[PDB]
Amino acid sequence: NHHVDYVIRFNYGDIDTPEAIKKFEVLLLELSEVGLQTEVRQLFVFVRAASKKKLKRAVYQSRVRDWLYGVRNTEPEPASSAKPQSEAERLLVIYHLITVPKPRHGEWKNVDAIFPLHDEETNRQCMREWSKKTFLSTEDLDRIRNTFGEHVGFYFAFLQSYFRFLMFPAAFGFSCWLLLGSFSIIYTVVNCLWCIVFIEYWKRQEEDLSCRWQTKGVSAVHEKRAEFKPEKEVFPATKRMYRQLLQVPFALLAAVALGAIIATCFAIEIFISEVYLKGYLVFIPTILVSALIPTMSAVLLTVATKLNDYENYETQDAYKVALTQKIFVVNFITSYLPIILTAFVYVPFASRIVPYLDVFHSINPDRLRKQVIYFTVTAQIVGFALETIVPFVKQRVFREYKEARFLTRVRNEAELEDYDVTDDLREMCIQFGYLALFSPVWPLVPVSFLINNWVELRSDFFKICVECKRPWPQRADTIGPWLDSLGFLSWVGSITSSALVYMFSNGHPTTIRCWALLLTIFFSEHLYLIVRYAVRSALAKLEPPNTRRERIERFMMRKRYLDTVLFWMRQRGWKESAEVGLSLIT
Amino acid sequence: NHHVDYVIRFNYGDIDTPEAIKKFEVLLLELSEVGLQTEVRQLFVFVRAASKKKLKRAVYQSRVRDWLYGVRNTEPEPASSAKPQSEAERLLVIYHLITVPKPRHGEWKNVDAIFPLHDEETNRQCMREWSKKTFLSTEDLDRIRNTFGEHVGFYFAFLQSYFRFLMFPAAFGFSCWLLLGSFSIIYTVVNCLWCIVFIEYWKRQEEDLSCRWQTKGVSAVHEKRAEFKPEKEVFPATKRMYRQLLQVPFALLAAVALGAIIATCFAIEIFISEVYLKGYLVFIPTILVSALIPTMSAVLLTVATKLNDYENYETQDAYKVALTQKIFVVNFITSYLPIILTAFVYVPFASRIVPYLDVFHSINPDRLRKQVIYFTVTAQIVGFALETIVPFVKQRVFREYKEARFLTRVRNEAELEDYDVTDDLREMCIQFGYLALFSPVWPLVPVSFLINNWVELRSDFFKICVECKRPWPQRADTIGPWLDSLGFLSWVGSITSSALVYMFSNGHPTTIRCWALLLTIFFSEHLYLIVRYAVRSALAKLEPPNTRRERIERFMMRKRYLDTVLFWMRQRGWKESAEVGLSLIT
Ligand SMILES: [Ca+2]
Ligand SMILES: [Ca+2]
Ligand SMILES: [Ca+2]
Ligand SMILES: [Ca+2]
Repeated sequence: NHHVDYVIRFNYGDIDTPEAIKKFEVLLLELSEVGLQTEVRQLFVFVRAASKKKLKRAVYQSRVRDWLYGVRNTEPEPASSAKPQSEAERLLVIYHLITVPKPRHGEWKNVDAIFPLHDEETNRQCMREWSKKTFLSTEDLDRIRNTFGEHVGFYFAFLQSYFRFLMFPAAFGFSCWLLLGSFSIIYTVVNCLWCIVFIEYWKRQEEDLSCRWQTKGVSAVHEKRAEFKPEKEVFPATKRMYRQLLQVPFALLAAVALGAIIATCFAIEIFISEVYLKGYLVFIPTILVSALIPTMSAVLLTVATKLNDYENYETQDAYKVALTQKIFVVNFITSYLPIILTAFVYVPFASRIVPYLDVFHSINPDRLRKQVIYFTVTAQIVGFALETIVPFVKQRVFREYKEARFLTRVRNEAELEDYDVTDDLREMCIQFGYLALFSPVWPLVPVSFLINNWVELRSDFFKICVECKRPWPQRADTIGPWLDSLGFLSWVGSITSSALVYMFSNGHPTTIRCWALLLTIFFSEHLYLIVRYAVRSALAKLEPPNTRRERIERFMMRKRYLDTVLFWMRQRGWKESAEVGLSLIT
Repeated sequence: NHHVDYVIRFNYGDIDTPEAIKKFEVLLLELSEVGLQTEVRQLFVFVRAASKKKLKRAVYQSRVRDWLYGVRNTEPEPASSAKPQSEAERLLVIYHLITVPKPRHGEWKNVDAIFPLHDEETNRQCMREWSKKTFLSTEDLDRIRNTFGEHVGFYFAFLQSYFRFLMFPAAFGFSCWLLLGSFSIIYTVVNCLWCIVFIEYWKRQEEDLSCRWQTKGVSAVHEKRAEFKPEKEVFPATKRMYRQLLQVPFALLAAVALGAIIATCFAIEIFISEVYLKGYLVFIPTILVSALIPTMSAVLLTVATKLNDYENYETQDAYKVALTQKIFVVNFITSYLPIILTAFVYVPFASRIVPYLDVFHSINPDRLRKQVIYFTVTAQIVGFALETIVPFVKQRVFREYKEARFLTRVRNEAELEDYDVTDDLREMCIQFGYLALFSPVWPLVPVSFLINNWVELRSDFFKICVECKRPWPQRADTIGPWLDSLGFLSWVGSITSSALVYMFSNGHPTTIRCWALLLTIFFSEHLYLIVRYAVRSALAKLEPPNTRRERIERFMMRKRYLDTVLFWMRQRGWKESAEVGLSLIT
């Protein structure tokens, strides 16, 4: 409430003369458009829309272009009475007012970046209300729509829909851990059948909440594209397929590196499990894995980054897509292959090739029980520490080294990080996987996410408020690539959790491959397919109310543009038909 | 060219008084709407739109309702200058003018049905031109759009796209039958990879040809629905899921009957293959299969018909859908299970249980080679006879028993059958299957459809012209359920044609199940999946021109409805920014 929208910082990295040039040339553009760019020399500059007669103009100017691309799909209210209907929506148009051509933030200019600010009065409110309820409401959800954009709004709406459906397995796995032993064939059915229903609910659910927030985002921006065929009314999109061809050996190259290194670190802990500072030597492969694969994957980001900027790349969203998918092959290997080696080569066999060893440098049954505890329970607790508490003490301590209340405030706003939805969402999609792939080992697992996600929903909202910078409102119509990638994940969980039940069916080469390890895959996994065919088509028929209301609303709109703009036959019709009709008597 | 659109026949099945009532009560409705219902007592009646000032009204009245449901998606030309732009389109509106409520054809009235007529001048033209070309053109395709409706138009456009892509396997299988033996692992790859590309081309192709013909059909009619909740602005659609639940044991009941009977008939021919009028006894299981399963399946139509009319069933198209899918489970069993028993139980084993027999009533290698010849080549030739030649001699001979040139013509028009696209399309989707499932046996198969489909395209067009009645123009936006069912078919072909290569890998219990029959399924069939994931997403990115032009055209239309209807900050903007901007020196 201080008449300010964005800050725009600078460099101090060059000589004084073109910095004097490059400061006012970007100021003159904002002179041309926005106005009242007030600056206070750190340099940064405050930016606010100058006149309401311009502000009411451009919001209408957005809501026109938002309409006639087929997104708003209503009649836009005319330019006289255009209320902004939100706060972040008002702060959205300013960002498209600045960032557009005809002002590149991260490149080509001296600016680091552009950030909006928080509302510390209502943010200290928003915690303490729904820190009390069981799980929060739509009237609280829309507060995270009217602020924080709409891409963040899916993230809580994904999480809330993921929260109130974990109450069904965590109740059920509570029973089989109490009634049965582990590995009950009743449990793995209720595991896998649940995972189909959650996705196909959420695929139906995104159609509502994007309709309810008036968004089908199909037009964001172009950048850096270099336009190898110029037209002003563009590039052969086949050459994407020629260069997405090159995307394939990346995954094997990430497989051959990180698959080797983790298994190399997996090889050593079995060696010390057999060939016994000895206890200090136990920590060594955990030390070796904890220092290489954060670095070695950080190499592989730079490769995929160097891959992803090959193409012209006309959009803005698909870079966030294409970088996510190429990062996702790393996250799949480095967070599941620790379990798969214990499950698939360590306990069935490998006893066989335990005498292959490093001299130059007996099956433990609880390797599985211990390590799945280490991933699904304990790693969230230290993940609760490394995400939240570590940057908070870094925010407070490093504050202490280095009308004027804003410049105390705004400079400490510049200290923080930007928020990424995707980097916080990838810890959710991975932690979905331990439920999908290794719930039959120790079936108290969905409790451990249920207790997590009630806290993680409150913590990640707290993480956005004070421990990182204000995200500018980006709009979206789905959760990105994560929806398509999530169904692939539970597909694999149909294979493994089927096989994992049989190999531990009271015991265990020892068990038959011919009769039971492959039929129990082929029967089960092809039963996972057809139930997914059943429910995906079933919930499509039950249409939800908003997308019916949207389809009604485009019908009623086209009613307006209609209405606002706008040789012998001798029967003489009717009477002589009575005479020929009377000829039915014969 | 005789000023006539439809004929409407009658019953002569009741007493004379309500027939006098029921004739004029349906005449009075047409008196209210159409006019000039001229009748000639067989009784039937000719129907033509009376005044052009009504005809130009109702075509505009269609093109309004066709527009504001979001199908036409253009501006409708106003009611003054509405040219019908076709012939069948003019004859389409008349059918919706008659059939609608506020005149049931097959029920509730004395009428058998309603039929339009042919144009024997141009139909004798249309054959002799494209009986000459290699394969016909879009200017000839649109002639089958401007007549015969648009649902028939997909059928040739499906067939033509299926014709000019058979030239690639029939060239390739010509090589491996000449170069290799059968069962070459190179051939089964080029078989299966082709089957992915054809579907995902045609899934992309329907988006063009429906756009090019201005059709996204989502509003046809309601009928017979009984409306168990009445509202005038309806039924809990969940009770469909309660009654599509009951649709599941139908398929097993069709499986347990016809799977037994065909295998029972399959059991007997092996008995005579081992236990030797003896040659007249050979024909007996072929006689037993040729008389029971046409009758036994004809029972199962009546069951699925009695199933399909359980629900309220609000649409018109989905009955043609839901009857097709429930008939399709019969067609899958009764036309592939003859081969699968020879392939999967006869040659791998069963030598084992050949001494189980009917006393009370040695492996032949060429059972497979003979029977696949009997299905993919010879059955088309007798299928060429039973479809075309048998009703034609039934048309001419039974004509000879039982200004007045029309009543010679029109009465012989009433002799014929209605045309079904679906009943003629199901012989195509099945004969796709022999290519998909059993092409590695005798790889000259895709030649035998290539030679077929050049003839079958010409014959089925001839079948519609003279040997069955004129189909009224029905509109559609796809080929119905057959597209979704076709991808399921080639899915199964990934399983069988993989396994069929290994079991015949130069020889053959004998071959290992453990090491090679199940890994060669699991490796291959899950490689069929991901290539289908590759191409389906690849051809989506390469957008075709018409659906880009459609998206442009809805953009430019919404341009018209837009345009036709329509506190300390003290820098003083720009100048004093030069002084504070000069403070970069420090
Ligand atoms: Ca966390
Ligand atoms: Ca978190
Ligand atoms: Ca035929
Ligand atoms: Ca035919």
